[PDB]
Amino acid sequence: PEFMVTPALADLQEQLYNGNEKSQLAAMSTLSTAGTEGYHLLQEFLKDSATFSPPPAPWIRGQAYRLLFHSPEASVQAFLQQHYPQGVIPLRSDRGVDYQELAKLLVAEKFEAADRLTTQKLCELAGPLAQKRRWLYFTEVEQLPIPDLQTIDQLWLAFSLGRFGYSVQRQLWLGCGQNWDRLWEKIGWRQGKRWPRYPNEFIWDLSAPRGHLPLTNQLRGVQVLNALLNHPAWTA
Repeated sequence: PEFMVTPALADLQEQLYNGNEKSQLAAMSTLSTAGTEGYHLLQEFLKDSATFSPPPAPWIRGQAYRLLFHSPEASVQAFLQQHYPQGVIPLRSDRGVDYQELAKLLVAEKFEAADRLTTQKLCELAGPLAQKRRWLYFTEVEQLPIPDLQTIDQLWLAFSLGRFGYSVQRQLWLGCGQNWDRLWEKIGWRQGKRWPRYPNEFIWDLSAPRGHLPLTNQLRGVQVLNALLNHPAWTA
């Protein structure tokens, strides 16, 4: 047996475990409105779904974790403290970089703050000089570690329903015939004839276009973003 019982919630449970992504997301959303039993089912799903192979989209467990994270139930918060104290996405670095705060900001939907920290973390990864400079040379981007970039991308995917991340930007860019002008329009980085004003003219929630976040500053040209989107992390 795949899971433990619950009956108005029985079909919701089967959908959560065995549904396609759209069905799973709808099911967990509804379960989060179904009180103590609904949240218990989501807890069980986090436990059970860890066994699924191959890897499901990271925002299925990410959003389930988010719903639990937002629960008022003391039992749920204890569960999360006991089993997921640093969230649900593995945090991996080759350079001892801490991504716990990025994970916390993202689950809490603090997308502007998370984007600020993401930019800072790339500079941290590039070493002390970059960290002080507060921006990157494209050659530094080419050399960022795969595990670190994957952690950052997985966090953005997991907490954006798959809408945000460098890997999303890569896919949209490749799908735009690698044309940067098309990309800027596709991901919402144009305000008429100028760049949008940072931060107020960007969209800091999941209504934003796919690929909208994270931000890479275009005022110094496309070379940094080009290095990010062509990085070996996305085909490793």
